[PDB]
Amino acid sequence: PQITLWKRPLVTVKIEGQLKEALLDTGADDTIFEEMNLPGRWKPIIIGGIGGFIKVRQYDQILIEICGHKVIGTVVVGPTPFNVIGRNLLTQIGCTLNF
Amino acid sequence: PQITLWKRPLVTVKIEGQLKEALLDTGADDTIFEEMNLPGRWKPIIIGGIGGFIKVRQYDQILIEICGHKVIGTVVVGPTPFNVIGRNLLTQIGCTLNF
Ligand SMILES: CC(C)CN(C[C@@H](O)[C@H](Cc1ccccc1)NC(=O)O[C@H]1CO[C@H]2OCC[C@H]21)S(=O)(=O)c1ccc(N)cc1
Repeated sequence: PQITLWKRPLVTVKIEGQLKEALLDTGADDTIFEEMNLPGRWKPIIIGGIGGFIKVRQYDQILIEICGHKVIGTVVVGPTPFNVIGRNLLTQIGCTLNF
Repeated sequence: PQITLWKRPLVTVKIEGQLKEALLDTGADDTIFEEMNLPGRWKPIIIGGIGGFIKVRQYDQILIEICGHKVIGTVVVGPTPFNVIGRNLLTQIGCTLNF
């Protein structure tokens, strides 16, 4: 799928049996979701962005099915206004920027 | 160009005769730059992101030469960790996400 940028690049994803919409974000190193539970042992970390830094929980090898592809990787959970698919997962679907 | 996401998608830009590197951020609605001088008036505004909000200056009709393409539009100036090229200018260079 080719995606233009006239609107927010939101895709439907399935993570841990839950349906969500997440932002394909080339400016995010990492993937972060709002509150939810996930398998495995998590380490507490802190991520930073435009407005400051937030405390989040980091999970490794989480499965996300994004628009029909499958990816496994670190998924961080914490207070974000959007669900964001950082580059860690974008690489795994072979997502590129073109112009 | 085609840009993979294994590394941060930075490009060199020329804005107001200054050479800068900026992020091709599909998660950003607008464009924000570090502290600098610019032409025209500016209304003070506030942008929100991961971790809160910041006060910034908003300029209109600002020209940027991105990787040899020219675009004009609203550029925000304020305390960001990265210069960010948002959708408000990515659409003008015809930039798309592909996978
Ligand atoms: C909150 C997002 C939906 C939108 N953001 C763009 C996003 O790409 C930022 C852009 C960004 C890039 C570097 C530093 C701060 C913000 N990246 C980000 O927050 O990512 C964090 C999680 O992954 C890590 O990667 C780096 C920061 C971490 S934003 O910075 O807050 C933003 C929102 C609106 C505008 N007009 C401009 C910028």
